[PDB]
Amino acid sequence: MPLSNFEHKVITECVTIVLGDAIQVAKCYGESVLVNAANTHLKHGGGIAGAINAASKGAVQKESDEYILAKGPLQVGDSVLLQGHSLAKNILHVVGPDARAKQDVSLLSKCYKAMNAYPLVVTPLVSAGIFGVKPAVSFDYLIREAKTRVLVVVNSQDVYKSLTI
Ligand SMILES: Nc1ncnc2c1ncn2[C@@H]1O[C@H](COP(=O)(O)OP(=O)(O)O)[C@@H](O)[C@H]1O
Repeated sequence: MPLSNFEHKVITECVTIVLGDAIQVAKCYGESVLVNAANTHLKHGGGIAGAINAASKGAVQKESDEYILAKGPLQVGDSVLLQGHSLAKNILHVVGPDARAKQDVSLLSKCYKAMNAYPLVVTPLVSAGIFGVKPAVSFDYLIREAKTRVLVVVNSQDVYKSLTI
């Protein structure tokens, strides 16, 4: 019962909202895929990406740099499955839209659809931090697309209360 370690609320038979650190939730499930909310160049400086990279001792950034050098940068809405680096079975790097740049928020549908390839996914709310989309809106796109087991982890009690009220 890994979720007994965290306040959580089951929303549907697919989606559960969890209050905590997504990295610590994923650590509890060896078969989970952890979602990174990334940018087009996989530069993991801050936000959840910085935290995931630090937890990997910088290995995530090294792997990402090699990928981007070989393939070129990603487009908004793209996703790439990369190594898990002992944090999870794999890390799925998704490029959410940046609302500050007035990018198309509906591209979150593409980000969240990519999660359905995996039986168990631990994800933050993509675009809801640096990229300026409201948590409740990011959640709307997630719940519309989710067809697999998804633990949506939010690290703010204010957003947790807002989504579970
Ligand atoms: N370890 C974490 N676990 C869960 N949520 C996190 C974590 N770190 C940051 N967040 C929150 O996840 C959401 C997306 O964060 P962020 O890294 O800024 O991505 P984006 O650039 O897509 O907006 C934000 O609401 C953020 O505050």
